[PDB]
Amino acid sequence: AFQLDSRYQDNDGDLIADIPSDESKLVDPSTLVFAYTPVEDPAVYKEVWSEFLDHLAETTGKNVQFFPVQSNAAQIEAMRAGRLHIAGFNTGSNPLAVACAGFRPFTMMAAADGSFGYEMEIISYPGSGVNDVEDIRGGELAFTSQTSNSGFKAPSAILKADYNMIAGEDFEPVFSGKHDNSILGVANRDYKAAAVANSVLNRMLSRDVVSEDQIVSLYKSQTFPTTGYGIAHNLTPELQEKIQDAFFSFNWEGTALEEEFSKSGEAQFVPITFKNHWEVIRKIDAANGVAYNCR
Ligand SMILES: O=P(O)(O)OC[C@@H](O)CO
Repeated sequence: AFQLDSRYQDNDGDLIADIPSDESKLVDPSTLVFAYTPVEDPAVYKEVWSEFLDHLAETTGKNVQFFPVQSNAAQIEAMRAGRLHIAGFNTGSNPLAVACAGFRPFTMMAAADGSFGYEMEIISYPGSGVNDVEDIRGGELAFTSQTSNSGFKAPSAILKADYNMIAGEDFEPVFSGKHDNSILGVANRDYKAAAVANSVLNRMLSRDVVSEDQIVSLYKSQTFPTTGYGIAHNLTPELQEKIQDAFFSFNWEGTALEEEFSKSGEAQFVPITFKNHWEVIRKIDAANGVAYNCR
């Protein structure tokens, strides 16, 4: 029963907003605005995407601008409002971005053999006194933001279903804003427990943002699709095809993109469909009562 906002049409039944055929509704911007997902300080990813965005500019013939958005809500609103044209949305926000911002997802990173994904992990710091999930009872649990799968919705569902633990009764929730804030907060002993994306954790460890001896894992979830990449529904069809081509034609070898994302096992972009690959996420959304009320 997934529903797009009534400002979009879904004539072909693939659950994503159709490209308009009224030419007055299409946009052909002279500057394409791109945003990666704020799982971490976007300053970390500015140079990571730089060469990729140069290739995108050459492929599309447009100027390209990196938008260092700081929260999921701001990123969703920017695409809904027409200011953001191409984005990677965090896994947990793809259904909301599809429904309320007209996001058309088409690709996801994968390993060289086509395997993909990340898991939620619940982490503490060594010596915290929190040595398994059950030890969280009566204490605080750090979440990232309410649109996060691994940072809020998946751990809330797992704790309620498998550990008989609900926020406000069995633990007190706190919100850090970002995976990196949660991971840093655990490493610095601000948080005794946090639910985080282990892909982000591994790249932060590789970049020496935190050290291995500062973090202990207490739980690892099932595997989820990673960040979904896509386009605002109302760019001209010709431009959308060129953007997709730019994603698949970019040569990763020797680039800052490969240097970063090889640290969570990625090597390429592969096609996905929202209907298939995000089914597990829509179910976790429904288990948390998510409505997709765009307001
Ligand atoms: O914050 P979540 O929703 O778990 O998304 C992280 C995911 O985008 C990592 O690839």
